[PDB]
Amino acid sequence: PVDVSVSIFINKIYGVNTLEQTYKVDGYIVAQWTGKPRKTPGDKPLIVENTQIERWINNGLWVPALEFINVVGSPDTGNKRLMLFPDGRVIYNARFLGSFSNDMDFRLFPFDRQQFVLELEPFSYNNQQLRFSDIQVYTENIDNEEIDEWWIRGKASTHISDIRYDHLSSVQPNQNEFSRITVRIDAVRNPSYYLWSFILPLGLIIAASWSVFWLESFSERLQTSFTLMLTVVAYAFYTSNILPRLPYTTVIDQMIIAGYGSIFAAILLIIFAHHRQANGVEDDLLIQRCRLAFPLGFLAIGCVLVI
Amino acid sequence: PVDVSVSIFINKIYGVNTLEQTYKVDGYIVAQWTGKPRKTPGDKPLIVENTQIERWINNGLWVPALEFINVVGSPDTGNKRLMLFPDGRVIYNARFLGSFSNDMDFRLFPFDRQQFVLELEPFSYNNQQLRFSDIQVYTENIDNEEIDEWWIRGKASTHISDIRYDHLSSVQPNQNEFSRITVRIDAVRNPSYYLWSFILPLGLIIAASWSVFWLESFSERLQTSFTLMLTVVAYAFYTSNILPRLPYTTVIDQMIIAGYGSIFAAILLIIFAHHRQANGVEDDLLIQRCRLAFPLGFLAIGCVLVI
Amino acid sequence: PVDVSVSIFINKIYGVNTLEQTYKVDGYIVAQWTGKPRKTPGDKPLIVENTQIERWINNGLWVPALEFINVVGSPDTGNKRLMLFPDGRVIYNARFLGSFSNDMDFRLFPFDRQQFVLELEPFSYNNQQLRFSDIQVYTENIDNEEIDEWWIRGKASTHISDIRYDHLSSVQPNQNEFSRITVRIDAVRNPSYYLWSFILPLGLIIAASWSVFWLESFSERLQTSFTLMLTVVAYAFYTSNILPRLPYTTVIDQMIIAGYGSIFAAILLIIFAHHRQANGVEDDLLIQRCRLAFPLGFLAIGCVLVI
Amino acid sequence: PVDVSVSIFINKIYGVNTLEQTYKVDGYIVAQWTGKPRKTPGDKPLIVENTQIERWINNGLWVPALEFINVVGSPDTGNKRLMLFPDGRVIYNARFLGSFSNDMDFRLFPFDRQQFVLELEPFSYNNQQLRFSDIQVYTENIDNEEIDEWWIRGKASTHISDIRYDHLSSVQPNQNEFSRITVRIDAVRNPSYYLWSFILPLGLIIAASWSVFWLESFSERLQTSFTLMLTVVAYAFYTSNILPRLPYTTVIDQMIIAGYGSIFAAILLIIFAHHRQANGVEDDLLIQRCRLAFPLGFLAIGCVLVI
Amino acid sequence: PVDVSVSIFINKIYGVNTLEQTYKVDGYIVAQWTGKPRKTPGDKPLIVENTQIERWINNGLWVPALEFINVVGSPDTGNKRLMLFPDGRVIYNARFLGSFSNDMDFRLFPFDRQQFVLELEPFSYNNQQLRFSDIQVYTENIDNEEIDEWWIRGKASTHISDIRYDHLSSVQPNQNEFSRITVRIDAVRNPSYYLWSFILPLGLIIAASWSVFWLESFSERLQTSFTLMLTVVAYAFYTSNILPRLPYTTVIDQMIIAGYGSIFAAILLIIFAHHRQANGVEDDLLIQRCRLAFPLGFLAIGCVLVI
Ligand SMILES: CCCCCCCC/C=C/CCCCCCCC(=O)O[C@H](COC(=O)CCCCCCCCCCCCCCC)COP(=O)([O-])OCC[N+](C)(C)C
Ligand SMILES: CCCCCCCC/C=C/CCCCCCCC(=O)O[C@H](COC(=O)CCCCCCCCCCCCCCC)COP(=O)([O-])OCC[N+](C)(C)C
Ligand SMILES: CCCCCCCC/C=C/CCCCCCCC(=O)O[C@H](COC(=O)CCCCCCCCCCCCCCC)COP(=O)([O-])OCC[N+](C)(C)C
Ligand SMILES: CCCCCCCC/C=C/CCCCCCCC(=O)O[C@H](COC(=O)CCCCCCCCCCCCCCC)COP(=O)([O-])OCC[N+](C)(C)C
Ligand SMILES: CCCCCCCC/C=C/CCCCCCCC(=O)O[C@H](COC(=O)CCCCCCCCCCCCCCC)COP(=O)([O-])OCC[N+](C)(C)C
Repeated sequence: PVDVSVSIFINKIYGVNTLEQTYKVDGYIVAQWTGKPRKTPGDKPLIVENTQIERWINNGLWVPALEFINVVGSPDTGNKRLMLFPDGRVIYNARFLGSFSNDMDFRLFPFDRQQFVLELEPFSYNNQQLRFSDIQVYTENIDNEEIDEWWIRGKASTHISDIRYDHLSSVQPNQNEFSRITVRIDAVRNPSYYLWSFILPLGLIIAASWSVFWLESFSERLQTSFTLMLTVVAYAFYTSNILPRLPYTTVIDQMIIAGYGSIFAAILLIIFAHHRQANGVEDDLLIQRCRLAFPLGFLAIGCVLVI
Repeated sequence: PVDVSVSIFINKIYGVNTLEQTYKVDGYIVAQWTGKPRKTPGDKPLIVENTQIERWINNGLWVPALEFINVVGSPDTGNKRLMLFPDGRVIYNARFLGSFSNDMDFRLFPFDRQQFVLELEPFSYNNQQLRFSDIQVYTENIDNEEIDEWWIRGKASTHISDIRYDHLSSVQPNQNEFSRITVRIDAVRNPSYYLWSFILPLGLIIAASWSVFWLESFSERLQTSFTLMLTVVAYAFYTSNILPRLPYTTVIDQMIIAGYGSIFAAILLIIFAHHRQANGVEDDLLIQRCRLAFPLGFLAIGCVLVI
Repeated sequence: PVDVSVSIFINKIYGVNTLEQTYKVDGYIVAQWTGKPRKTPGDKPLIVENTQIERWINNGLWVPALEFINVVGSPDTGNKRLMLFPDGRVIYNARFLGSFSNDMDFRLFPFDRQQFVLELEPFSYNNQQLRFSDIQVYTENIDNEEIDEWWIRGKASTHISDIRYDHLSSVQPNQNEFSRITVRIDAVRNPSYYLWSFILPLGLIIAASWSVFWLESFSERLQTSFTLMLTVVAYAFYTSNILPRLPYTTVIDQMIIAGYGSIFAAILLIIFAHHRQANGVEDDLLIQRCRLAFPLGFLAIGCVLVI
Repeated sequence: PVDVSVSIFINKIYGVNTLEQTYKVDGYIVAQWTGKPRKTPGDKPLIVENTQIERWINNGLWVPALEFINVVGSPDTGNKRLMLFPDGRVIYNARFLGSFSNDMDFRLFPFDRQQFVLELEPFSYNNQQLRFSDIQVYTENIDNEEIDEWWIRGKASTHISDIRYDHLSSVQPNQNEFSRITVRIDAVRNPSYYLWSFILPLGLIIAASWSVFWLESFSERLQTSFTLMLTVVAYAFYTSNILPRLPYTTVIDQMIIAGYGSIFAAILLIIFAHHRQANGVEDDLLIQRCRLAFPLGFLAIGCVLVI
Repeated sequence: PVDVSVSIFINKIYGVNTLEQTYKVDGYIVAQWTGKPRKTPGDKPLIVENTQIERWINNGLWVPALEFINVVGSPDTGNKRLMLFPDGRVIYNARFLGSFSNDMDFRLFPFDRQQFVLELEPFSYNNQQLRFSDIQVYTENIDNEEIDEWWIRGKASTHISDIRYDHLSSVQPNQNEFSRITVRIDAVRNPSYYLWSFILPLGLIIAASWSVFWLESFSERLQTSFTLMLTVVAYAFYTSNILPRLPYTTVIDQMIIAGYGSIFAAILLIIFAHHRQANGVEDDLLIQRCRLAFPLGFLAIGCVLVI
């Protein structure tokens, strides 16, 4: 088996798409193996560029096709090259921009914690013909500053395993294990924008909703509650335009439904305080002691729901 | 006729587009047939990569072109390879990302139930020259968890038939049947997001609409009803931005029109209760017993409309 | 001149873009002509695939380039093939996905009636070297059901004409007529969604606008009219987001302006009924008999504008 | 120097992008020059198609590369051909779809007046080796009707000049002038949609804003003014979604700010009329004679700002 | 080492994408080095076009591959050419359209100040085989007028350095320094649109918010404050649709939160002025002297926050 040493340079990770669960990684890949000795011009190593590589492969040079398992489509390969040494050492360096995929969980949306996975595997050669020796990952370009949307936490985590394919038992007996490289990069979201523009004014709106029981009349309370309901609907749409599409409810979504429930509970208490009459003229004040109890009860419900 | 055995691996199904009725499938395809015996280097099977295949076809190798019937455009073929055995067995493995199409019914939108169809057919050879032996479909990567937008229900369903083309009777008599493979994958939508963010607050708004007959005056009722109408219009737009474009009304759309009808019926009852006067000063209370009857009548109408 | 017989199969028509006046057609094209006799392997006809065709053209095979006149850009040609008969008959079958263009009129938007045109012409050969014999169009896949956005009315309409180009008189005297094939497919829009979600609640809002003259006071009337004006602006935006961009006003647009005019006329009548005072205290009731006349006058104006 | 005669056929101009200042032109280009005499099959001129041209250039045929100077990227070249005459006359016809760029001024947005420029230049040959003889432009397909978004005013305007490049003085002395063709097409926007849907209801809203001084009380005036402010904000967003993104304020934008200023001036006059009290109880009517003066003053300010 | 002289012509810089931190540069690149003398046809220099260059490289011509380090993907190379002199001087001219990337800071959004960076480096040759002699940058096409979105301040700034790669110490000892060219272009945003459409009406809305303490009653104050809160939410959404997506709060965002805080502080002062009662009937005027103090305090807070 040929021992291939891979090195992956990550230049930038961006373009996270929550609906399709993809992201875009840009960088280089450097594979290195040892073949037969050869005589190059002089003694210095020989360099083959982008179109010239196909000319050398047609003449019988062995260059394996390394596949990204979780890429969507095909990577946009830029420049690529081969460096052939007279010793017999071959180095294949290429640049990619792919759209990779993973199992991404956005259920805690502003306070999220994802990891970005690249999986690499030979397209055709099992580990009796090509096994990966070692893998170094250089993520020195991606940073941790407040400008960046995602905080990359620590260096990348690497792994080399042997994936077994059970459909090859009919045609390739005893040789169906393929050598796979996995690269994981942990990342934490920047929650500052979503905490200052979305979480806080919704809390202010919900807190200002509770001050309709200071109104003296009853029709004033209902008209004010319906104005607050329109405010909560407008805020729900204001958040739901500027946020990533998801098939489940995030934290912000949980708070919008809490706002709707607060408005409807306020309307129900106003009606029940109005309806407590002997025949239609007897006023009420005992139920309206919830100017300091209903906000606390709703806050306790929310604190239970957070835990 | 040459017997070709196909195997389709489905990696992910995503990107469902309701207006154009498309979806995107990513995966592999493995065709396998038996030709003439040959002498390879050694006795081990020979492998041909991506660009090298065109070199072997020019020298006379028979590789059929398998077409996806319902693909839109042309698939984005990534890596592809041929494995040639000295026995005479040929295996063609290729990776695709296509945008397929089907007859999709979204008339029950959140509680939907679709099926994803892939149809495969030789581009040029009828079943007197190429017929499909058997087909295995491996959908082991696509899952059922709550993160996933679509719940894939059970294994895929396969079929091999003979499609007859009547336009070939002029030039190819008695040979116009083509062998076609059909693959169906049933899927159910994740209705949790649409049931918590769209169905429930609309029900709360419509339920809170009925509490305008507790208001004492008449001008208060009209101003409150118009505020509720603006709330329903804002909610209609809030849903209709965040939802898939369709040429027909879904469930959520049916509920928005029910909300408009509830507002207009409330306005009509307020006017008819106001207008019941002898000359302009006689008040009314008999018609305003619909504080507990009109909500029940509207709920009965909605329950009839669901069934 | 060589007689070429074309057959066009339409698979689906979709993706209508109103601003750029384009649409997307997917399907096949089958051209068939007769050349010189040849000796094929055996007596059976020979098949040439996608890349192999370029090899046969370099050796001197005559394959004309058929151009779509109204395509925008270049079609995304998928698989293509040549079938060469020993008789001398040649059949060229290819698959396309193009973005075609036409002169489209959306001035009656929900109740629209368009036709989709494909124009085909040889790129280089005038009718003294290549004329189109006959053309069959098979639109059997596109349907009429309620799921489909567009109702295709009847079979396609075909035509073969001779287009004359006057700029070729300087370099090609007496030979400047080119043979052109035109294919027209009539289609009617699905108006159900736009009639239930856009036309009807706007009518309900405009009808509920007229019930502000039942209010007793004057400040109540002005505040209520301004609330209705905000409702009409919100509805105008709700429609104008979910509709195709156009450089002219459609029916729905005509109704939005009718709603604005109804609100402004209501405000003008409220002011003129208020202003009819001797010095500032004399009330009015004679002008306020338009609770049953102004709606009828506006409906008559709208009925005149429809006709 | 070789004299090349160009003819440009414009098929359609569409897809104007205001932010990037681009537009899309589709059409043909026909260059024609005279070379060496040759012997073709027979005496009739010979035709070379799309892929065959590269075969003739490798054998030594001189085909210059004509570049569009202001194209963004590279044009989507469709079919192309060469017609070789035995006289020695060569005609190169090709079809393009490019995304061209210009210095576009949208500061008078609905009543705009732009011109579309195509600049053509040889990529490599200066005017001592290739100079453009004459240029005809055929814009017969683009029209003036009310369906069209842009009204093309008159025939195209053409020009042939000699552009001098000062960076070539180091390596190519006395030969750095290149022959450039410029084509200008004047166009006027269709202002009907923007005048009926955007200019007029904003004028109605601003005119209805002035009728808050007919209200008797003071709190009614403030609540009504704030409702009008919300109406103007909603209208500002309704226009600003459905309009082209620009880095400066257009006419419609000028009118939105005029509406905001009218609302704020109305609020200031209501406050100043309220505040004119001896101690807090003295009413006012002298300042409230601006029910017929403040609208006229604002209209005079707007008429000054238009001029 | 071969001395290569680069010249970069910038045609336009556009398409700035704030989320992915990219921009698009269009222009030319002219590299020039000196090789071996050769015999061309005649004595005039020879020109090689777009497809012909690959033919000359296969025969052994040395053309280095110059890479853009910060490009995303691969540039859309249009026309390219080689000019070969009999002296031995080689000139490689090519046209690119790339999507470059940089570390962009939009934290002061309308009053921004960015710089656009292009980095150029040989793909394979270290500075013992290829070092960059000098670099001229011609930005004569990009301007400073008010039509342009970005004001380019002064000429471009150039630099030539030696980047050292530490991963090459294992296979290429003592030769791992690569010659890199950096080009920086400073640019200032056009703040006029954002200052007239976004900053000023928000200031008018916030200033008009302070005039709710002129209202006499208490329920009027609360209803008016909630109407103002809905106005601020609608304005927040109106700005946040028409602005670039960012992971942090800009100036406009800071002002929206200031508006929310002003509304909530106004509500708190109205409640605290209402609540100052002995048992529920004692009115208040001492706290309501903040009709001229609370606006000044909020303005002082904002002026502190600006500094
Ligand atoms: C026997 C004594 C009983 C106690 C009564 C004492 C009264 C004190 C009551 C005080 C009510 C306190 C208000 C807090 C309600 C918040 C609800 C909430 O956030 O959940 C929201 C829905 O909430 C709703 O649907 C609204 C329904 C609220 C009904 C309560 C009104 C009670 C008045 C009756 C008084 C009648 C008086 C009688 C006079 C005749 C959802 O929360 P979420 O987690 O954000 O959603 C995410 C869900 N996923 C996505 C995770 C799946
Ligand atoms: C002889 C006795 C008669 C009984 C009267 C007794 C009163 C009790 C009345 C009570 C009214 C009950 C309110 C429920 C109305 C819901 C309607 C609804 O959802 O359908 C919606 C439209 O609805 C509308 O268009 C609004 C019109 C409503 C008119 C009713 C007012 C009656 C008042 C008169 C009282 C006058 C008093 C006289 C005083 C002088 C559409 O439903 P959808 O399915 O969601 O749409 C989908 C359609 N597709 C897409 C499937 C195609
Ligand atoms: C001498 C007797 C005169 C009769 C008066 C009797 C009163 C009865 C009056 C009754 C008024 C009836 C209301 C109907 C108005 C609808 C207008 C409409 O839709 O056209 C819309 C604009 O409409 C507007 O611009 C609004 C202006 C309306 C002005 C009328 C108020 C009259 C009050 C004065 C009373 C003063 C009382 C005096 C007290 C002192 C546009 O329609 P469209 O087709 O949808 O637009 C598409 C256009 N394209 C795209 C096709 C180009
Ligand atoms: C000594 C006598 C003085 C005369 C007072 C007589 C009163 C009569 C007053 C009558 C006021 C008339 C209202 C018309 C205002 C329109 C403003 C406008 O459109 O410009 C807009 C901004 O406008 C604003 O910013 C709003 C500020 C308006 C302030 C006026 C209130 C005066 C009340 C004080 C009375 C106090 C009474 C005292 C009681 C104690 C911008 O216009 P634009 O062109 O669309 O913007 C585009 C700009 N670019 C893009 C081109 C760059
Ligand atoms: C001991 C004496 C104490 C003094 C009281 C004297 C009263 C005078 C008070 C006057 C209040 C003055 C109003 C100005 C408030 C502006 C706040 C602001 O913009 O910051 C905003 C949040 O603001 C808020 O969250 C709203 C909270 C405001 C609370 C103040 C009400 C005090 C009433 C109590 C009176 C009770 C009376 C007692 C009767 C019983 C955020 O600002 P930003 O920079 O835009 O955000 C960007 C942040 N990043 C992105 C940079 C990170």
